[PDB]
Amino acid sequence: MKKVSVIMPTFNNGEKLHRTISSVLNQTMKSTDYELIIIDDHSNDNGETLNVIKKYKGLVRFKQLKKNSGNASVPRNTGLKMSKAEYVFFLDSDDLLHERALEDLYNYGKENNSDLIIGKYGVEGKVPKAIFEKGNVAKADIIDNSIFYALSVLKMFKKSVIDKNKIKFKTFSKTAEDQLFTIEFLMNSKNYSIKTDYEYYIVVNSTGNQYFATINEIYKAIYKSPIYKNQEKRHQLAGKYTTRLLRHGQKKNFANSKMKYEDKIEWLNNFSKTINKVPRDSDKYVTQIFNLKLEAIRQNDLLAVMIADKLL
Amino acid sequence: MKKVSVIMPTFNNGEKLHRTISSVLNQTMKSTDYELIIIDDHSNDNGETLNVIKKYKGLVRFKQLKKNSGNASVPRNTGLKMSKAEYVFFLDSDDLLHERALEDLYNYGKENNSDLIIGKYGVEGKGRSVPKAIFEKGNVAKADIIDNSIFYALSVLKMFKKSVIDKNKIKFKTFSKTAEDQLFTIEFLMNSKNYSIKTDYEYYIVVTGNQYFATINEIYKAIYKSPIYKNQEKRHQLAGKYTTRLLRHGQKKNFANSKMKYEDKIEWLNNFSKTINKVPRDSDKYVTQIFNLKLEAIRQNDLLAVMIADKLL
Amino acid sequence: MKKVSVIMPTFNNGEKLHRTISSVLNQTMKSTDYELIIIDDHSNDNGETLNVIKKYKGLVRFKQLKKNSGNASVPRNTGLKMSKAEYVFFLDSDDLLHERALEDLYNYGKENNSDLIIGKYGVEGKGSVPKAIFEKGNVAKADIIDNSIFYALSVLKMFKKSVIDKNKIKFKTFSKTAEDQLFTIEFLMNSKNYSIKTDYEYYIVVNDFNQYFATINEIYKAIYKSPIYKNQEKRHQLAGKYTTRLLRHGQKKNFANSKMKYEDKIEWLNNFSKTINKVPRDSDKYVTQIFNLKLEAIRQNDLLAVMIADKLL
Ligand SMILES: [Cl-]
Ligand SMILES: [Cl-]
Ligand SMILES: [Cl-]
Ligand SMILES: [Cl-]
Ligand SMILES: [Cl-]
Ligand SMILES: [Cl-]
Ligand SMILES: [Cl-]
Ligand SMILES: [Cl-]
Ligand SMILES: [Cl-]
Ligand SMILES: [Cl-]
Ligand SMILES: [Mg+2]
Ligand SMILES: [Mg+2]
Repeated sequence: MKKVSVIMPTFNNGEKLHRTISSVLNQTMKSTDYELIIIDDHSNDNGETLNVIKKYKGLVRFKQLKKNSGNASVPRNTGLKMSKAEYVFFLDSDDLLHERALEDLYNYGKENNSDLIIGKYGVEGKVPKAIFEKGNVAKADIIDNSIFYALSVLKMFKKSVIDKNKIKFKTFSKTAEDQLFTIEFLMNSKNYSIKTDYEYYIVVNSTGNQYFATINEIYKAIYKSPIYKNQEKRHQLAGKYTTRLLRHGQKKNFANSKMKYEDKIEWLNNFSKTINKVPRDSDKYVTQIFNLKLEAIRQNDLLAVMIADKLL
Repeated sequence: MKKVSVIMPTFNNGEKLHRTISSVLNQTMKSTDYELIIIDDHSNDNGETLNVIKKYKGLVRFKQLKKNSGNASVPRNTGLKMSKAEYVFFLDSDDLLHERALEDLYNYGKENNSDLIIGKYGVEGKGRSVPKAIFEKGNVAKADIIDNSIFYALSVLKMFKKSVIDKNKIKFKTFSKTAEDQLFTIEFLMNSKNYSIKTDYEYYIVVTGNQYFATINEIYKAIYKSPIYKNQEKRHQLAGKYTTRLLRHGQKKNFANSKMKYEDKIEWLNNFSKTINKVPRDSDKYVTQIFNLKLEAIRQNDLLAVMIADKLL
Repeated sequence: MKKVSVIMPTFNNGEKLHRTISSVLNQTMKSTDYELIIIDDHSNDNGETLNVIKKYKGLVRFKQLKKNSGNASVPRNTGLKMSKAEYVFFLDSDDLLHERALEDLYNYGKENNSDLIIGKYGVEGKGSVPKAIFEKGNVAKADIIDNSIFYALSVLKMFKKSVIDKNKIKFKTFSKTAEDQLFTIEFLMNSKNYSIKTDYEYYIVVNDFNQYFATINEIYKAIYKSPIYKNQEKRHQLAGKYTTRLLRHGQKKNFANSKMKYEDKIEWLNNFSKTINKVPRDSDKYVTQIFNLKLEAIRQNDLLAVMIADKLL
């Protein structure tokens, strides 16, 4: 059993993919203990991506899907089925791992019996920060360590948790599926760790029917948590997630935007129906400045949302 | 016939009463000219309150009700029936009278043929009078509800002419605990016209919404049926000035953005809205303009608009 | 065939009218090339306006309406029926022409094949005229949006008469205001060539001592049926730029927080709402962004939101 499967979907990456693959093959961890699983989502760049990948034959595992899925969910699920490692780590094909990433995160996880290890993110070009503000955290808390503000899957996940709970990337929506994966993982596991000694992971830079179906699933995951079983704790998590959704949600400022009227109505209708399945008991945990915006959304009142945004 | 009846309801006050009763017996007014009437609302403090009252036998009048009524209304109504004086003055069981209070207010009322005399007063602790506009112009022989800010001083710590109460059958209501005192003063004001304000001393020292809005509804009814203020536009002006006072000082005035449960907010606003919508809109132009949005939002029964109105205030 | 008919309605103008008539008779244009048509709206100032007009008999054409109509629309239409000239120019009886107005405007118009010629306005005494239309100097081929014509829609302009005749353009009596705006819009929507001349103050406005939305509706209808501006996106652009003009300078633009009676105010909003809701939402992208909330609030027919929108501007 390997310590870590790095799962990396590709699509039309081309020559830039050398630096990514190279960052993974040059880990401090012994290559006996990890594998890179590359799942190409049927690239169509006259062979250029597949040609880069072929230079690493024998050093990687590779699968190409027959038809392009059009998002990382199907390739990520494929990678999950192929991995038999203790932990998985999702890498986006533009990005880079620090040479110490797999070894440092695995070791910290092993030491602290971690279900999830989050490595500090860096950037190339012009990522969450609050989660990393306290340095290393051996046993982090969702609310105190701002985990709802860092829900990417660019993290080290314990595979047994995924297997036992049959956690998979959903395909019904094109967006927020990663967030849902991470939420379902958090709600079905206990021990999360945050590791900060280096920048371990370097990021290289709709009507809402699908998106709000996915948000609906996030709230469902919280309220059915077998880890957080207390109803008041579920209200608290749900309320803190609402706060995050209002601060950083997709199209958060739709109301006063240049969106067509009928689109704004359909968006808000979806947002309203979703939030009205969330108990009002969660509302007291939402930050006070958002009181009017949240109520506007509950009432499905576009003018009130517009006004709420003007006053924020 | 006595000049003044002081009417004081009691319930479970015990030894605290001593200070109050002493302050009433130590008046400059000749003791033959006034009476303290104590009405006990069936205290159940192991005889402590009634024991205190009985140590003043022969110096006060009293009666204990058979059942506890719940608020000051039925005891005060009972004091009203027992009084044959020319003026009544309501004093609560923890209040203090200045020694010159009855004489100074009575004499000023008598000089000015007053239906109502209002003395300057303050609150325990403060050592000074309340900062109300009503007392900021000094002695006023013939006051005006609007010019002398009387809607901001609707307590029943006033000296009221008894014939006004008897002829118009004015009684305290048991609709709600809150605002029963306001309603009585409003009914009295709408049935009289000679109001005096005396300010030489701190004359006394004081300590769903379905029922509350029922009381507010009776206030507007009192104004719009006034047999003194009969002109329709004057009624609109009085109603509008009362609306202003309600928005400035009413109960749970900032409920909309408060931590109250949503269901409670809706219930509260619905009662408020049903009540205000019985008030003619002709009154609204007399409300201070900063409240124009909040008032319309209440008439429209629109919680989001009240929330917004409050954020802009 | 005259070059120009000046059409001037009168009513109880009296002695003042000498100076206006004199300004028309004193033109650089040859006197035989133009005519002044005076239509008196049955003045009743004891023969005085008539007496002034009669002093110019033989130098003007004159018709007295047999009963007063109370507006400039019926006299102006009367004037149009009487004119057989190439161009007409409407003159208000308070106002004055520069001696070079008819010649300079007509010559510019001829040079540039103009349907409409607009000369710079001056103003006498406090009580202003549009400016933006005149801040690009002399414009041979002007554009409604780029030359701010929506901000200068009076009929104190030179209009080619064939355009009016073949399209049967007439002044309406829907409203007290904006009937001149509707006339100019209907003309603009039936013509392509407009000119602006700014070398002099050609026209001096002298400051001496009821279905508005029916009119606004007819303005949007004229845009959306224009045989000149046939492209649907262009119509949307014109409609949005007009909407912007309406929100910046319209009648009672701040009605929502005004002291208008509720019944009048709610009528105003509803008539505004139902008028704008006949205008495609495609036009709203051409409205200045600051008005986004106010415009949507009107479309939604929501008085509270319009009140709030005005408070935020
Ligand atoms: Cl949080
Ligand atoms: Cl976030
Ligand atoms: Cl993240
Ligand atoms: Cl638990
Ligand atoms: Cl989101
Ligand atoms: Cl007042
Ligand atoms: Cl008071
Ligand atoms: Cl109540
Ligand atoms: Cl244009
Ligand atoms: Cl103009
Ligand atoms: Mg609203
Ligand atoms: Mg001449």
